[PDB]
Amino acid sequence: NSFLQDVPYWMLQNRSEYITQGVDSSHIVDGKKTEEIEKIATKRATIRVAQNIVHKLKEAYLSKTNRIKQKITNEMFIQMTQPIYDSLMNVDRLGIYINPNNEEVFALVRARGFDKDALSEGLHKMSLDNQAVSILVAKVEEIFKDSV
Amino acid sequence: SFLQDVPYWMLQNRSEYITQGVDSSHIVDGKKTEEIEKIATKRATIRVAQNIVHKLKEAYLSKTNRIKQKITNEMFIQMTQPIYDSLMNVDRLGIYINPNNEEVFALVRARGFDKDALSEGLHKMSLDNQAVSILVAKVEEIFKDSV
Repeated sequence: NSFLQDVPYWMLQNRSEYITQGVDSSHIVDGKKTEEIEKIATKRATIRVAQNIVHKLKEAYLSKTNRIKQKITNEMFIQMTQPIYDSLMNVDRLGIYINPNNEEVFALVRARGFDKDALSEGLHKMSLDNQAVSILVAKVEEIFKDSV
Repeated sequence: SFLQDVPYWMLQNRSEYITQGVDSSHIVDGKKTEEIEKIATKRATIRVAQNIVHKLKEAYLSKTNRIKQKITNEMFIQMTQPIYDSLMNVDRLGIYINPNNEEVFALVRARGFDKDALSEGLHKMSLDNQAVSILVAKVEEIFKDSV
């Protein structure tokens, strides 16, 4: 009953709770080279960090210390994923890992920052009031500074 | 931050047993966990097929190979279908969801296969008689050596 070998520690962890760090995979599409399945896995991972940020935001919203009075529907929160992803910058691929069982590529990624203008603008197009946007931007702002 | 309840099998290369396979499926909208589990299970079952093809391709490319007919890679790949088709009594030994990305993994093992099924399927594929006989023989071995 031999166990897998050469398995990075980050794979044994729940990185998605660093919020700015996301892990995701991609099955090896046949017609593609490993290098490309890594591209796909990396995008997914960075999208994941976006979702991580949204999940953190949705948490604070549903928190009892939430100051946002506008109603933000579950669907809206999913919408936020896009503007947030759009604003991410300086995203490093910290690692890759391929599981032998099914040849699936995993990628560890970290977004080092985001454009405040970009996020703000994006959130505004989404139909949140000024107060909400200010608070939301203020929060992903803290999520990032508090991530170092 | 270490993942808590990770099954032991998730830490092993289960496709080492050939008749066992592990594969996954990403979570998906409109889809409940229950059916992403169904999807992962089928992919895992296909792995078993793939594991079996991979094992045959090994013996075919080994020194002790007796199949004189040449079998291309595209052929070996298509050998997957008939093998999968013939699988029977496939049990789902486990399910594991990775918190990092809500991806469902599934562990399965095919307890058997139908000689007739595989044979017929292999013949349709364009292998000579001796080729089929040997391959079906080898797949027999694979399953007995997994008990």
